[PDB]
Amino acid sequence: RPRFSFSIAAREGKARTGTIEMKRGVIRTPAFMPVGTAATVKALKPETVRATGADIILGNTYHLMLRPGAERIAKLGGLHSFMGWDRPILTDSGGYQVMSLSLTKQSEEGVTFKSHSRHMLSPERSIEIQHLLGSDIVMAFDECTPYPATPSRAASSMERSMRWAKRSRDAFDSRKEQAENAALFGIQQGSVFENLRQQSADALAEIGFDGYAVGGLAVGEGQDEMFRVLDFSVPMLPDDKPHYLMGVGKPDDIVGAVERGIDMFDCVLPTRSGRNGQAFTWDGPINIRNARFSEDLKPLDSECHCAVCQKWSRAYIHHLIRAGEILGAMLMTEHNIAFYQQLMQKIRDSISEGRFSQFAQDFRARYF
Amino acid sequence: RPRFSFSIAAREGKARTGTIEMKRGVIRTPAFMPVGTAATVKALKPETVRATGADIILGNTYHLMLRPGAERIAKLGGLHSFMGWDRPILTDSGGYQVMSLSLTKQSEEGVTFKSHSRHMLSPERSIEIQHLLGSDIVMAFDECTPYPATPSRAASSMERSMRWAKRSRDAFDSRKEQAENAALFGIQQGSVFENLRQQSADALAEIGFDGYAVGGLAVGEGQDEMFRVLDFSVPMLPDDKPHYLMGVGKPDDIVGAVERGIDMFDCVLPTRSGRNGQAFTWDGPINIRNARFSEDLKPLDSECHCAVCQKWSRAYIHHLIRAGEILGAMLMTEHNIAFYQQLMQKIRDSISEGRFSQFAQDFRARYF
Ligand SMILES: CNc1nc2cc3nc(NC)[nH]c3cc2c(=O)[nH]1
Ligand SMILES: CNc1nc2cc3nc(NC)[nH]c3cc2c(=O)[nH]1
Ligand SMILES: [Zn+2]
Ligand SMILES: [Zn+2]
Repeated sequence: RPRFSFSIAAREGKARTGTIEMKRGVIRTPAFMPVGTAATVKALKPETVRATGADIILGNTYHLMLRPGAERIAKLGGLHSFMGWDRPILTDSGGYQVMSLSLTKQSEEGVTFKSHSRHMLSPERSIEIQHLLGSDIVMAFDECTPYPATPSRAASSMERSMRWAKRSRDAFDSRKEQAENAALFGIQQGSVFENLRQQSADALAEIGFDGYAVGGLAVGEGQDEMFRVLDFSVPMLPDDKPHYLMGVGKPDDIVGAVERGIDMFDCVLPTRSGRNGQAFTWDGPINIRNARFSEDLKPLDSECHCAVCQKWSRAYIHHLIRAGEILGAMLMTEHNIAFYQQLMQKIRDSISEGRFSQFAQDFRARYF
Repeated sequence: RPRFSFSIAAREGKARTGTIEMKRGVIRTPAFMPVGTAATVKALKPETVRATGADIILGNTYHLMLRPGAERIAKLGGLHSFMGWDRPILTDSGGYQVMSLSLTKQSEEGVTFKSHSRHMLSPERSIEIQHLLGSDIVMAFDECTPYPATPSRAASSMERSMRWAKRSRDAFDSRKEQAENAALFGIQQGSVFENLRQQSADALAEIGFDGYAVGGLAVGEGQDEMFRVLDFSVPMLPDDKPHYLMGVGKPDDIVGAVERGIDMFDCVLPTRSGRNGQAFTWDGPINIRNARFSEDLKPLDSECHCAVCQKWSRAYIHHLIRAGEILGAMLMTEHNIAFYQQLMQKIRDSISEGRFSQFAQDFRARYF
């Protein structure tokens, strides 16, 4: 395969469906990326992740650089080898988790922080850590602007991000092995302000990336406002490259985002809430800990093709979660990631068949 | 298959190898039974348990009767259906865990206790709970005599156990469906005293069971003393029925026990210590959390055929366990149960080939 090729096979409105071809495999778009925090998609073997239909996973740079360490993973052969996932891996650039999870000192150079011991991240180190991990899709080092932000603060933050975007580009390009085998995505910032989003889009396009993220959303603004910002922001991005909305989201968030032009998603919601007892169903989420499932012999979801729904009942999984059993986390997680992959498959198919608008409407009437 | 048929195919000294045929499957002996505490072998899907080579698992009556409940499991179709294990299940009779895990009041009728809310166990209720769970091999309700015990106390306790053994027999036999489809094992008691062991053996034989456990060991007496007691105790049991040593044990315990006539084993050591970071290897156990494995690319064990050793390194599993990741528990557990099944396979094969004595010696020189 090529280093990177994005092809759009079909369109409906702003929605697109297609493929990203990369050396380690093909990514069907719109894609959902299960999250591998610390070199594991929690409670799943990689074969199980693959079995659910995932084409690519995300790795968190912040966690990895702290434990087990990027240089160590490099010494051991790279993240793919280490965790046993041989398909593409997208790595985040680390700043978002630094600011939300670590003491910190921000500067034009980057950020120094204390592990939750003293560490540094900058455009150059971020890009080098992603290289050491052997990431397929490298994210530019950015600043996710807190919400709400005043226009002045949003602008200052966005401008720094665009300076860091150029630095990220140059660091990536300076490393031949990385530039020849990996892709680099830029991240748009600008909070909820259309002109700042535009300036950011322009800056990123002039630098040039393999793909473009819409950064700075799903940070407390709510779905209405996130959709409003996507409405004007995604058309600013190059049409012929993938559009990634990081940290999103609930099933309806994903559907609405695809309607507005997004091709890629990641979120911990299916894994984390699965361990928390929340199961996604076509009729909306259920909390399996609830007493009403204690004798319910139906599967988590009536239609789901996953192995969990083929084999075990709500009543059993209720018991496991109640009991704090590891197999409960395993089964809930497998189902929820399978459910997300089936959602993405239905989106892809409906776009390919020009019935996505109808799918979105049907999905919503039943889910709610 | 028959309800119950034990065949001995080969003998070496006191060791035997053969098969137990039951309606839900064949059990290769000497057998190791992974423990399913609360309707799950911790951190493993039942298919994974089967993949390691297990033919039968144990279920804990105490835990099940408390959560989710025996009657509830019965309503839902039985333990096999509930947890997704379609092969034989041996259920313990519950007293051992009552006395070690629950406030309690002991009487000739049985034991009342408070869940760790008020519950009762007796020969009759124990046998009924095992029926409700749909157990294949039912254990008589006994009293595991604490160690050390004076001869008087050992005798009093053993005598009660033998009265309870008769009550267990009669309760089992009174339930046609149970008597036609399940087997009943009696448990020998008597602490470390040869004459009490003999009286117990005699009592159990006169009642008549499908199999005989050596109860009251692995309760603090140490291997030397456990082997000494097995030396005289196992020959007292009927030769033509299975001999079960419950709660044993370490690999060397198992080897030594087979040398003395034991055909069946259960223990939490491979599962619990696996989650604790202890991995069994042919060169002895290792603690994977130790820093010396942080960059060790070898599998947990050099020879092990399990899927974990085919695919992941010590260094990765070290990281997972260090990080408290669920996949670490999963992988450690799968390896350790596979290791135990491979140990049992080597024992069976060596007995069948009349080289067990040599295997035991070789095993020991390398393991220690
Ligand atoms: C690593 N860079 C980076 N990560 C993010 C993670 C997010 N996660 C959410 N909601 C869960 N919004 C996010 C925005 C960004 C963002 O703008 N940039
Ligand atoms: C359920 N009846 C019953 N359980 C037991 C469990 C044991 N577990 C150990 N060591 C870990 N010894 C045991 C003895 C008995 C025993 O004599 N009887
Ligand atoms: Zn499912
Ligand atoms: Zn192994």
